[PDB]
Amino acid sequence: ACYSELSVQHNLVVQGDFALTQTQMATYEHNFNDSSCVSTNTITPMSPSDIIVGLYNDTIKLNLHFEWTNKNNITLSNNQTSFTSGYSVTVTPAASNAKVNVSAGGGGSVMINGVATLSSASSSTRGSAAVQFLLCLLGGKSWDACVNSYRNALAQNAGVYSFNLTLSYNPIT
Repeated sequence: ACYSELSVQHNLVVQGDFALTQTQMATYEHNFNDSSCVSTNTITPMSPSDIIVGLYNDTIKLNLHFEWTNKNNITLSNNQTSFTSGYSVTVTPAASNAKVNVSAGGGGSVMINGVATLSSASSSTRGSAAVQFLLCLLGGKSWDACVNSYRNALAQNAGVYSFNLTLSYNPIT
């Protein structure tokens, strides 16, 4: 069993020449150490979802695509507490008629909680939490409310290990 809810924060700054290049990528990793992990445990990476981000009263819309660096489960031997996980994010211009998942309001930076999540939770818990998360987003609830319910469900009897991402863009003018 594992019991920690751990998170890490990474700051992505979209560079000015994104106007020309229309692409940017970053691969973030983090060493999680859950000192509460006892016995043997399996940490499973949860399937991510693309995120449409809106900046400057939603006049700039960015597509964020996430991918696990390694899609395999992490097997923690007896009382092994430490593991390293990571993901890649690719930023590109959104399809214009895309619906914004997260908005900076009138500014150019947003916090995006839980862009990528691992959990020690059971197959049954993971399956239902992942379905309810997908249905949460389709129903029109806010990204944060959906992520919060997803974390709460995974963490019931397990550990949750989450990546948060701040995205900032100050285009050249």
